[PDB]
Amino acid sequence: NATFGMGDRVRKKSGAAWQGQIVGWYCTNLTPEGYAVESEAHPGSVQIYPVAALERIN
Amino acid sequence: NATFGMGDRVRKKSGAAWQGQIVGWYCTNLTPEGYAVESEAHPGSVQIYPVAALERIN
Amino acid sequence: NATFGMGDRVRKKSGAAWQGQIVGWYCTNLTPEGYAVESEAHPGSVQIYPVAALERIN
Amino acid sequence: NATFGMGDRVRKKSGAAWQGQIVGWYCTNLTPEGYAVESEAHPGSVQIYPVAALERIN
Ligand SMILES: NC(=O)c1ccc[n+]([C@@H]2O[C@H](COP(=O)([O-])OP(=O)(O)OC[C@H]3O[C@@H](n4cnc5c(N)ncnc54)[C@H](OP(=O)(O)O)[C@@H]3O)[C@@H](O)[C@H]2O)c1
Ligand SMILES: NC(=O)c1ccc[n+]([C@@H]2O[C@H](COP(=O)([O-])OP(=O)(O)OC[C@H]3O[C@@H](n4cnc5c(N)ncnc54)[C@H](OP(=O)(O)O)[C@@H]3O)[C@@H](O)[C@H]2O)c1
Ligand SMILES: NC(=O)c1ccc[n+]([C@@H]2O[C@H](COP(=O)([O-])OP(=O)(O)OC[C@H]3O[C@@H](n4cnc5c(N)ncnc54)[C@H](OP(=O)(O)O)[C@@H]3O)[C@@H](O)[C@H]2O)c1
Ligand SMILES: NC(=O)c1ccc[n+]([C@@H]2O[C@H](COP(=O)([O-])OP(=O)(O)OC[C@H]3O[C@@H](n4cnc5c(N)ncnc54)[C@H](OP(=O)(O)O)[C@@H]3O)[C@@H](O)[C@H]2O)c1
Repeated sequence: NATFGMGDRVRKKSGAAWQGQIVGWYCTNLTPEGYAVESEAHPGSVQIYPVAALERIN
Repeated sequence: NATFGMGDRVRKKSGAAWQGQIVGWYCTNLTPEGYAVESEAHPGSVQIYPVAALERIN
Repeated sequence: NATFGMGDRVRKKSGAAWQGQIVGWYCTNLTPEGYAVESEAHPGSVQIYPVAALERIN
Repeated sequence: NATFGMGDRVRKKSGAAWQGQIVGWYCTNLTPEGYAVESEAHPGSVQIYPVAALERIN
């Protein structure tokens, strides 16, 4: 049922920028489908976002 | 092979405090076993930490 | 011109919760008036938010 | 008494990478001299670090 899979390249659609690979997943009531995304510009740094904030790119 | 499972109650072992439930997982080279943890004090806010930073509590 | 000062007790108005003291300030084009807020529940952990996301409480 | 000033270009010295401009400052007991740093690769996204984690670059 997941929109993205591990290793998909994604970016934030709007506001603060972020772009890199899906490295993980999380689930809360506020964010029932969320992803961890490792920056492709800053190796090692990871941010987490709701699926609606992200879009996949090639 | 995972140290924690969804819904385990964990806290940060040292430095900045954080305590709540495991809600997710992530994997990078720097942090090959990491977890997302939703605060039990601040619903909705989630932080992510390496497994070595966390310990399970009852 | 600042809405809050160091040591004000604030909380997030909506979405993910956060509550504690103002401990700092930041300025970007996206967020020209932002604050660092140390949780009163999780000492040491700090999050940063735009002024519009926060409200002062006693 | 501050190590960096607004607009200094800094990077994380080790572990997860981060590089961009100083955009802010924070103070806690754990981190009595901390900085907010806006990524030069991902405009708008800001992370916060203790002074010991950062070094200035030209
Ligand atoms: N995503 C991560 O994992 C992560 C980790 C470390 C740092 N950060 C930092 O967080 C920032 C993300 O910036 P952004 O543009 O996505 O969001 P932002 O402008 O920093 O807004 C922060 C959050 O505050 C709330 N908010 C913002 N404006 C609001 C308003 N007018 N009214 C009510 N609430 C408002 C929303 O919080 P709610 O979500 O509570 O609605 C929003 O997600 C970056 O600087 C980033 O590096 C993110
Ligand atoms: N974990 C999250 O998801 C998350 C999200 C938003 C905000 N935060 C904020 O981050 C903070 C976590 O504080 P903390 O006590 O865990 O860490 P901290 O004292 O803020 O240190 C931050 C990071 O900088 C590096 N660092 C710190 N001291 C260093 C030193 N002497 N030399 C070299 N590097 C050093 C380490 O980075 P490296 O990891 O690169 O080694 C450390 O993990 C809290 O204020 C928290 O709310 C965390
Ligand atoms: N604030 C910090 O310093 C910090 C540090 C570490 C971790 N975090 C974590 O970030 C979370 C904050 O949650 P929250 O409720 O404030 O925000 P959220 O629901 O996690 O949303 C994250 C950000 O993604 C964007 N977004 C969310 N929904 C969107 C949508 N439908 N369309 C387009 N963009 C959308 C906004 O980003 P933009 O801001 O780019 O618009 C929003 O600020 C907590 O889990 C928190 O612990 C925050
Ligand atoms: N800095 C921010 O503003 C911010 C915002 C959002 C997301 N993040 C995310 O946080 C990450 C930073 O990674 P990093 O390499 O600096 O740190 P990290 O490897 O993610 O470690 C996280 C924190 O947990 C503690 N820790 C890590 N290893 C430990 C160990 N072996 N024993 C005890 N505690 C340990 C330290 O926390 P203590 O600090 O409590 O000692 C460390 O600062 C990135 O993925 C980044 O994008 C940071």
